[PDB]
Amino acid sequence: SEESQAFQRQLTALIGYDVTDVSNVHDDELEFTRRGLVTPRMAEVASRDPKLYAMHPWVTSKPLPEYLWKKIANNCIFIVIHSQTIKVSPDDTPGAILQSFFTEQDFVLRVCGRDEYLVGETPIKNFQWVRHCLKNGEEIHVVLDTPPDPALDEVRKECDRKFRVKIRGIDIPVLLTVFVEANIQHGQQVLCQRRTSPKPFTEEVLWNVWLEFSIKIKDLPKGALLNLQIYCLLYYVNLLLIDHRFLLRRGEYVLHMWQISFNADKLTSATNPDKENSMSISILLDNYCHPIARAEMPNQLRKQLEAIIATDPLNPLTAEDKELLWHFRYESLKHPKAYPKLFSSVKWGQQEIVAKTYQLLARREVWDQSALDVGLTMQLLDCNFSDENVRAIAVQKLESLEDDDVLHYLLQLVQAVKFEPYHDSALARFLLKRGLRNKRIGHFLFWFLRSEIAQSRHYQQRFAVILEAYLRGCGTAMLHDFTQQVQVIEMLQKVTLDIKSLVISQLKQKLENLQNSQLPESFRVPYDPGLKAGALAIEKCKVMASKKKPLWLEFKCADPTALSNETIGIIFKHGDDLRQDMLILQILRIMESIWETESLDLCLLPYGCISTGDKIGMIEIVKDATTIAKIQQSTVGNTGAFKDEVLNHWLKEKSPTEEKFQAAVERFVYSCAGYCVATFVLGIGDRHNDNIMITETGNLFHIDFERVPFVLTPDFLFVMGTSGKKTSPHFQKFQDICVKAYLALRHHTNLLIILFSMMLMTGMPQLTSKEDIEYIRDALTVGKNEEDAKKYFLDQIEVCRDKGWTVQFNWF
Ligand SMILES: O=C1NC(=O)/C(=C/c2ccc3c(c2)OC(F)(F)O3)S1
Repeated sequence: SEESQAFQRQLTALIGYDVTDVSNVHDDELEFTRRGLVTPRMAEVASRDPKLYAMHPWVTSKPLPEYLWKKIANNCIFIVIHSQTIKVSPDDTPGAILQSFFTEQDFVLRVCGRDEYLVGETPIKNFQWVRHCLKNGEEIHVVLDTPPDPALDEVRKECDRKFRVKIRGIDIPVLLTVFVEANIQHGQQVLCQRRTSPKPFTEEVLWNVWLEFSIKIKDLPKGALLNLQIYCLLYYVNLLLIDHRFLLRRGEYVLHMWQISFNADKLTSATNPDKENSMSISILLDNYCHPIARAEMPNQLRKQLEAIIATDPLNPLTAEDKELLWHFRYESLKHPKAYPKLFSSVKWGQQEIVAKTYQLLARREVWDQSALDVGLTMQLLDCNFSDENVRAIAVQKLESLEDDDVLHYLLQLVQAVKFEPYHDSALARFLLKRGLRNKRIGHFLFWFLRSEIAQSRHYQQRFAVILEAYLRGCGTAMLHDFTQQVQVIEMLQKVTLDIKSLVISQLKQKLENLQNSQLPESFRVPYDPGLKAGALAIEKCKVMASKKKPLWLEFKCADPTALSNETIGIIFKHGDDLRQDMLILQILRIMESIWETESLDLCLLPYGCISTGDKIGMIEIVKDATTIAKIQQSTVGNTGAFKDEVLNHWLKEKSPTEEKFQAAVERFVYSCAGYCVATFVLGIGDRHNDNIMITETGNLFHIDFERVPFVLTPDFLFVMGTSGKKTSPHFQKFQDICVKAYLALRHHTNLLIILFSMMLMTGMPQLTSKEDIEYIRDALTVGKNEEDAKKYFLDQIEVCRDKGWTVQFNWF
């Protein structure tokens, strides 16, 4: 169409990148992938009931946790249907709740303020909103609303020769000894390895040398990088030996490399988009090779095996371990927790060994019959595995996750796509399907993919191709929403940057001029999709106090049925890599969920945090909170240290009645406990102060994501009810929690270890493929007993009490 490229313009703008360019590719994997993604899309758009879709019910299946049952150990729940109030049972479908208020079905129980319909054949107690209400001890509130017109959700239609490589040379516009080290990799595991003679290092360098590897053209497994690096390690680049059609790479190539400043960036098929000042490498791949496509173990070794298949995912495998693990393939193949180690003990450098492997996978029943382990399913999707079949079973076990869990793991999964050898993968296609199936999962997919496309040259093209596929299947409604969301931010970030260049005088001046006619009618809060936003309470927008000059904006709720005058806060900031916070906040919701399995609870406060571009993004404003210092600053501050009894007064003072003060201290121990266990494990316990806040309601929470395990300042202890070497009745509950929460995590050592490791490889700069990760093994005290550890954390608890303020004063 001569108007079709206008839609594409719509996409391009939503995406933030152009999946139509081609000045930075050397094949058609991206295109072929766009072409290939159409089937997965249709297969989903089509297989999706327009009814429940357009309404996106949000339910769970996990058993209702104790703490929330206790708050209703009387089997009774009232649902105020807009003001005739009803009382339902923890087992009544939205219909039963419709039976009452009514005694034609063109009505649906929507929620006041948000976009959260309590529709669908689901048990009342199985609605996230309902449980949220139970959590916040609030009261449910619906509204006789007419079910949404899905029409708006219509998707606009449409040889045995040894491998050799020729290294011509490297060119750079503007820059000693330097060599090129080609490496035939697979699973981030080097195989062969050939180099070059250390010639001079200048703007141009010709070697014209063929590099004859040992691996035979056959031995080459699909998904084996041709890693080219330059040493004097300054620049690197990769090439997929076998391309997306199983064919083998053959030809002349001129690759533009990435410069170094371990991590997931070093894995990419993408070349540098900046051919203006980036290093170049010339290589030649000329050829005419063409593509392709019992008994009983003893009794002492089996023990050796079970021992191995029982250690953490970190524990390295000795050459001995491996040879053993593979010789007993069919036994190791019985224990699922053995897959990772087992498939990491395969020699992909041998068509024959690999051959067996594949024929070994067809014999997997115990696996596809065993209980789904996310921590184990995740280990199979990391950097250590580059084989389609290996990774596919893992993706097959994920296909079982209900939405609630596909959201609890979305970010980490979307980040895992950086470990996929090719753009079209079961994982991407999996993300794609669940995106289109549920609008909630789709909304976050959108922003998770966008954050990367906006700052990852390394992974933007591939991500830009997975989003496009999504933006063309979600419906016309959403596409409008995303357009409105993207506008607001692109604008608001401009304001943010300006006000940083230097205030409150030109602040509202610029703000006010913004609402004028730019700021849309009502936009969706990117971190909480079920909340619209209108004009800004300009008279409330400011600029926080700090070297960083974040923007404290507050909007009004564009909703009438909303039973409150409450505002929608939003903190925009430039200067921090909010992509490390998102990941850390994600891990937090995971522990905030693990604990639930054991009905435990720590009242964590993971606020919304959505990256948006380079060193910038949005943050959620947590109502009625204050930074730990601002409290100990009104009284002291400046050059003065702190006050022991300041914080405790801040609670009783900042809380009416006595029925509110103790609560404010009750929910203060759990929260204190929660962030101590959490940060301790996450290895980020040594935090200053302005980086730690608490609510007038008692909930404390960290922010901005000679030593100590964590911050439990005497104040916290004070509030608990202890001056020092003692033990208040609450300090006990504190411990009665911590250990019960800390040991509840050890129950997932493997999971926390696989996420931690993945977080570092795709969230931080360069990553210590060794240490930095082993830190979590230590913290969780892997291997020891349900006691040595319990004491371990306690000794930690001590050091924090033993040091009073040793660092709080230092932090300079
Ligand atoms: O400059 C900053 N960099 C960050 O990462 C910040 C985090 C933060 C998150 C939630 C909050 C908050 C602050 O104060 C609040 F009460 F608004 O609730 S502030």
